[PDB]
Amino acid sequence: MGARLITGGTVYTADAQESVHARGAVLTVDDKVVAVGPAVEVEQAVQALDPAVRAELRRLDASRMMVLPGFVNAHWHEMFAMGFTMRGALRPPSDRADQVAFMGGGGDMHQISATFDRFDGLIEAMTEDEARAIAEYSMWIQLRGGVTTLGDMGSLNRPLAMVEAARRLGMRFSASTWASDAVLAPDRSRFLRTRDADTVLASFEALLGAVAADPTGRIRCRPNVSYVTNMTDELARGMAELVERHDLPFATHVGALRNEADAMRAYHGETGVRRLAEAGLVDERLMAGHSAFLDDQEQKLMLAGRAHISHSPGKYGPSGESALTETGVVPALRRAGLDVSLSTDAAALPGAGIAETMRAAWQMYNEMSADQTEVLPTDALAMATRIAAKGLRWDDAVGSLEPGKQADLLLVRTDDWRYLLNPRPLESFLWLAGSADVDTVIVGGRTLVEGGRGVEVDEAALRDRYLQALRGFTTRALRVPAEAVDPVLAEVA
Amino acid sequence: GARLITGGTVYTADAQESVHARGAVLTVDDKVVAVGPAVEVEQAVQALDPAVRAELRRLDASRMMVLPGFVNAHWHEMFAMGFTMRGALRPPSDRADQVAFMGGGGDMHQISATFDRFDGLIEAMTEDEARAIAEYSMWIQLRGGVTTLGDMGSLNRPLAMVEAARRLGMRFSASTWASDAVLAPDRSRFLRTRDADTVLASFEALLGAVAADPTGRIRCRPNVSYVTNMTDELARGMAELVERHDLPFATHVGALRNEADAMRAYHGETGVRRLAEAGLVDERLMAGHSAFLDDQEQKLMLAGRAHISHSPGKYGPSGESALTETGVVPALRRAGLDVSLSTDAAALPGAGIAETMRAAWQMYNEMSADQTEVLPTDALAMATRIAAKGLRWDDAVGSLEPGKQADLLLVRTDDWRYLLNPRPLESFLWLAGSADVDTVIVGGRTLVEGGRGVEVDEAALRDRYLQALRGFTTRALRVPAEAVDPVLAEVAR
Ligand SMILES: [Zn+2]
Ligand SMILES: [Zn+2]
Ligand SMILES: [Zn+2]
Ligand SMILES: [Zn+2]
Ligand SMILES: [Zn+2]
Ligand SMILES: [Zn+2]
Ligand SMILES: [Zn+2]
Ligand SMILES: [Zn+2]
Ligand SMILES: [Zn+2]
Ligand SMILES: [Zn+2]
Ligand SMILES: [Zn+2]
Ligand SMILES: [Zn+2]
Ligand SMILES: [Zn+2]
Ligand SMILES: [Zn+2]
Ligand SMILES: [Zn+2]
Ligand SMILES: [Zn+2]
Ligand SMILES: [Zn+2]
Ligand SMILES: [Zn+2]
Ligand SMILES: [Zn+2]
Ligand SMILES: [Zn+2]
Ligand SMILES: [Zn+2]
Ligand SMILES: [Zn+2]
Repeated sequence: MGARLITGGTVYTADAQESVHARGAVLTVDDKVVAVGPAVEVEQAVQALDPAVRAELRRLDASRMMVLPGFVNAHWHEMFAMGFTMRGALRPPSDRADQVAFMGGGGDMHQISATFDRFDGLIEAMTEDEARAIAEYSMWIQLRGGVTTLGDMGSLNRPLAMVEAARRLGMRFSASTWASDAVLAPDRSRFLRTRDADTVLASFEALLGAVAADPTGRIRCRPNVSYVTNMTDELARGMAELVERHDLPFATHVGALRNEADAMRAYHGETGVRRLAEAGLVDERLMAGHSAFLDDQEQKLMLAGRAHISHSPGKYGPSGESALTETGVVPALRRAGLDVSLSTDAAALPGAGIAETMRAAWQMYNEMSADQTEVLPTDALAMATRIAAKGLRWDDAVGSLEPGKQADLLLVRTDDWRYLLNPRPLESFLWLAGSADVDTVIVGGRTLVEGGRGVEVDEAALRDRYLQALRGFTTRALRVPAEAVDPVLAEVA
Repeated sequence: GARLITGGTVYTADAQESVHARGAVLTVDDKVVAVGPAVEVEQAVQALDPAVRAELRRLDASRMMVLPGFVNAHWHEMFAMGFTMRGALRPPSDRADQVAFMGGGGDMHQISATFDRFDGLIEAMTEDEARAIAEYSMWIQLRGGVTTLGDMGSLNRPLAMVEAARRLGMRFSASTWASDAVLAPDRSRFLRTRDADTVLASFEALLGAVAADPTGRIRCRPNVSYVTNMTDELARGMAELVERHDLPFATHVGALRNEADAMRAYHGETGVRRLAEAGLVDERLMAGHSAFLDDQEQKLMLAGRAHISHSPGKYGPSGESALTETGVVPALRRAGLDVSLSTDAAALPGAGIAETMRAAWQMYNEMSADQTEVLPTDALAMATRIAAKGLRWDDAVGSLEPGKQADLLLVRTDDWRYLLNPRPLESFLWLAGSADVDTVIVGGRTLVEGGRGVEVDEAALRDRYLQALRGFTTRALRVPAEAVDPVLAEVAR
C-alpha cells in the first residue's frame, strides 16, 4: 500500500506527552506510522526510506488542515433497527408532551431491566441481510465522524453481521454478544432467571472462535454483561473465568442510575461494583460504562483494581441521566488517577458523536471544578483516542500517532472563519465544529473517507439499503403498519 | 413584496412553542402575515389581494427547518484583543495552561483592573479600525443566525458598532462601556476611577445619536460593566436614566464564587442588594450570569420580575462555575423567572447561540435527571422569544407570529444527521451548529444564503478586519510587528 507523507498542518499525536506539532508531518509506510514530528525531522525519515518506497511516496498537502489520531469509541451500541419505535421516527414533531421516562428521573429500573431482557428476541427477529444493511450504515455514521476503532458493548444486531460490516467498511471493531440472564420484575422480591449462564457464555465463545481466524488485525472481541441488574452470580463467575482463560478485556454498565443501588440491593442483595468484585471482575480488564453512582467503598475498589470508566457526557441530559453532576464521582475518580475515557453510547437515530462528546467533557468537567485546566482540549482528545484504546486493550496498535502504531488518522479543514488566527485548531474544533467537519479518515494507511464522502463505499447506497432493511424489520418484527412507514420513506426519496 | 417559505418544519417560538411539520411562513414587506400548516397558509395567500398573490416569491423549504432569528442579548465586541486575550500568540500546546482570570472562583483584583482599562484602549483605536473589527465581529454573529444582537459592554466605539449593524442589515441594541470603580489589592475600600455623571453623559450621547435612526433596526440599552466597578452614584444615575427614557438595563452580577466576599469587603454589600438599593432590580434588568445569589437576592430577582442571561456554552473553558456550583439559574427558571441563553464573547470565535442551545439542553437536563426540564423547543425560546423579552424588543422580534418582523433562519435537513427525525431541531442540537445556518432573513431581506453574504463579501470583511487588527495590535497593544506579521502571513486565503 506504499508510503504517504501528510505535511504542513497542526498535528495532535495524543502520545504520552500529548505532543502537538504546528507545521507537523506524519510519514506512513503500508499500515504503520514510521515518523511524526516537525516537518524537517520527518523529511529526514523520508530520506532514510528504501528508494523504491520513496519513489511511490504520496505527498498530501495538509497546510490548511488539522491532523488527529483516529477516534476510539470503546462504548457503543448498534440500535438503528429501532429507528421507528425507540424515541425515533414516529414521534410528534412537537416535544411539548414529552414525559420523564426510561433512564430519566433516577431510572425506571423495572422497565429498563425488562427492555434489556427483550433484545435476544428482537435480534432473532431480523434477517441476516437486514442485520448487515443496518450494521453497515450505523457503523458508517461512526466512521464518517472519525471513529476508526469501534467497541460494541451490547447491540440490537447480529454479532457476525457487525463483524462483516466492519470488514467491508475497512474500520477496526471490537465485537461482542448480547448478555442478559435475569430480569427485575415489579411483582417479585427477587431477580427472575431468564437464561442459562452457560448458554450466554457459549454464544460469546462462538463469536471468539469466529474472529480468532480473522487475518486483517481489524477485528477483536470483548465479552460484556448488558447491565448488572440483568446479571446472575453464575454469569458474573462465568465471565471472570472466560476473560482469565482467553486473556480478554471485559465491559459492563454499572452505577449508571440513581435508582440502581436500591434495585440491586432489593433483587440481588448487593450493589453493582460489589457484585462484580465478588466475581473477580473489578480489575485492569474492566471498562465500566457510566460508573457514577458508586459509594466510597466501590470508588476505592475501582481505584485499587485499576479499572477503567467510559463516560458519555454528551448524551446524559437528553436521556434524563444524571451520571456527571449528581455525584461528581467520575471527575473525582479521574483526579484520583483512574483511567477515564469518552464514548458516545448510542441511540436509534444519529446522536452526539465523539467530537460532540469531547466538547461536552471540555465544557462540563471544567465548569464543575471552576478550572479551565481540569480537561484541556488535548485531554478531551486523549480521552477519545489513547486512553479509550487502553481501556479496550488495543493501545498496542491504535489511539496515538507514534512510530510503530497503525496509520489511523483524521484530517479536519481549518481554513474557515471558526479557525482564523487560532494557533490551537483543536480548541476551535471543540467550540464550533463536530462529526460533520471530519474531512478525511485513514485506517491502516487506507483512505476510507475524503471530503466527508466514502472512497470505497457510497453513503447514498448504504442509506438506501438501510432504509429498505428498516422498512422490512419495522413492519414485520415491530408490527408498525406499512401504511405508516412507506409514506415517511417515500418523502426521503 | 410578498414571500412564501413553504414545505419545511417551522418552529415559531410563539407562546405555545408551536411546531408545524409541512409548515409555511407568508411575509409581506418586513412582517410575518401568516404562519402554520402549509394548507392553512395557502388559504391566507388566496385571501391576499390578487396583485399581491401575483408577484409572490415562493421559496421551497421542503428539505429545510425554519427558525425565528436568534436574539443574542448578552454579547461583547472583543475581536480587537485577538492577539493577546486567550488569542493568536499562545503556544499550540495547551499543556502549560494555568487557572487564571475568571477561573478558580475569580481573581477579583485582576478582573476589576482589566475592566477599568477598557476606556483607554477604546480611545486608542481609530474610527476606521473600530468599524472594520465591528463589521467582521458582527458578521460572525449574523452568519450563525443572530438577527438581533445586544451589546453588554464592548472593547469598541459605540457609533462604529451602530454603523456596522446599519451596513450589515441586522438589528442591534447599542451600549457604552461603564466602569467608575476598581478593586485595588493595596486598599480596604473601592477606588473611584471616573465621575458617574461623565460615564452617563457618554451613554446620553449614544442615545441622542440613535434617537434619529429610521430603520427600526437600532436601539440602545445602558449597562454597568460589573457591580465590582460600580459606585452607588453610577447605579442611581443609571436608575434615573432608564426611568426617564423608558429603557432596559443590563449588568453582570453574581458571576463568580469570589464576588460576594470582594463586594462585602470593598463596597459593604453584595451585587443584587446594591442594585436593589438603587432601584435597578425590576422588569427592566437583564442580569448576566446571576448564579452566586443567596436566598434573599433570589427573592429580590423574583419579586422584581428581573431577567437572567445565561451562557452555559462558555463557562467551562473560562473556569467559571455559574451553572452547577450553586444550581441557582436552573432553580430560578423552574420558579418562573425569565431566563434566556446568550454567547457572552471572546477575542476569537467561540460558542454561538446554536452551541449555547445544545449546552443548555445537555446541562440543565443532566443536573435535574429530567429530559423535559429544557426541551429543544425551550432552548430555542431561550435564544429567541425569551431573549427578546429581556431586551424589550419582543414587540417586533423573537417569534414567527402575525405582525412580528420577518426575521428567520433556514437550516438544510437533507443530510445523515436529520434522516428520519420528525424533530430536526433535536438533530440540529445533537450534531449541528452556527456553521449549519444556511439562510438568514431580517425584515424580509435575505442577508445570508448558502452560508455566504448576499450584500456583503465575507472574504473582504475578513481582510479589512485583519488590516485593522494589525494596526491596533502593534500601535495600541504594543505587540512587535515581528510577532504579528508571521501569524497574518499564515492566514488561509
Ligand atoms: Zn516530537
Ligand atoms: Zn535538531
Ligand atoms: Zn415499577
Ligand atoms: Zn464450557
Ligand atoms: Zn483464546
Ligand atoms: Zn475456551
Ligand atoms: Zn455477596
Ligand atoms: Zn464521597
Ligand atoms: Zn451503553
Ligand atoms: Zn495496554
Ligand atoms: Zn493554522
Ligand atoms: Zn491580588
Ligand atoms: Zn488617532
Ligand atoms: Zn465618524
Ligand atoms: Zn492593581
Ligand atoms: Zn434625560
Ligand atoms: Zn428618550
Ligand atoms: Zn446598603
Ligand atoms: Zn437556596
Ligand atoms: Zn458578559
Ligand atoms: Zn417551561
Ligand atoms: Zn415586552
